[PDB]
Amino acid sequence: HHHHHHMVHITLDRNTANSWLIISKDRRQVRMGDTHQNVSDNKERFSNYPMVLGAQRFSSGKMYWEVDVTQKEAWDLGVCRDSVQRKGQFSLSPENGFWTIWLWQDSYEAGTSPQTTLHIQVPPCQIGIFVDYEAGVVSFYNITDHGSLIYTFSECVFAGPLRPFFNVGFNYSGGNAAPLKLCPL
Ligand SMILES: Cc1cccc(C(=O)NCC(=O)O)c1
Repeated sequence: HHHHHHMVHITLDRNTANSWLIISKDRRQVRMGDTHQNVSDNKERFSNYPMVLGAQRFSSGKMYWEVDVTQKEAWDLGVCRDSVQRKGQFSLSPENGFWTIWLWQDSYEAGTSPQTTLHIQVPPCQIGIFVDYEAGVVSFYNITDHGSLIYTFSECVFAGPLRPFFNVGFNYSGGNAAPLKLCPL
């Protein structure tokens, strides 16, 4: 792909984070803490899952960023509407305002309803995410495998401003403590 020149500097929005997340001083890394991180509750925080949003809101144009997922066993990545549900249980789907892929139990899947199996021969250590607002496209790229395409959502009905979306996943296994990191331009 040739999307690198649409690179945007994403930072994480602390106020949206699940109360167990630890976001770095530079707001570029996030991992699961082993306890509540001593913050007040608010209506923005994701309550049920270890999720956080980017601070940036996109309503036009082409945007590209990269995320490091080295040594994680589970995570979700993509974009979502600014008005997605924060509290309680929900599935990641375009009907609920999410355009995402994930790793879970040694398989990669796109967050369609129902979910779609991905075909990845080289497990990625870094993921590239491309959004074309006007075209209604969200695409995912395998940076470890020379930028190969992972998945394209097309005919997207965003129906609102978009925010970068992250889930570091639970760490029940003791093998999923590693952070998500926003990679430099
Ligand atoms: C305290 C702790 C435990 C496990 C992992 C980390 C972490 O930041 N990952 C390593 C890295 O910086 O690449 C921190």
